[PDB]
Amino acid sequence: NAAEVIVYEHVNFGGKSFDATSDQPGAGDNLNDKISSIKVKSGTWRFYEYINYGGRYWDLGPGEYSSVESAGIPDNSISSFRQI
Ligand SMILES: [Ca+2]
Ligand SMILES: [Ca+2]
Repeated sequence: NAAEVIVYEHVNFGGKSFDATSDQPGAGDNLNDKISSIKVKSGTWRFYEYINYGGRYWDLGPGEYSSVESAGIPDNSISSFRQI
């Protein structure tokens, strides 16, 4: 049940995706300023608008977000995220 989150390039879980089980100070593999949908498999994750956990943040618990905006997150703006 280790914390896990999958981020996607396009809404509705499309495009490039990255399965994270550890903290990402750069938002993963080439997904900086591109994340549009997210799937929190387990744990609670915090998403930051700037790399290295900078700027405003949003905390998302287990569940699926076909559009990051449904989570109050601006589209194509996540730059880093970590478990909390
Ligand atoms: Ca996008
Ligand atoms: Ca950003």
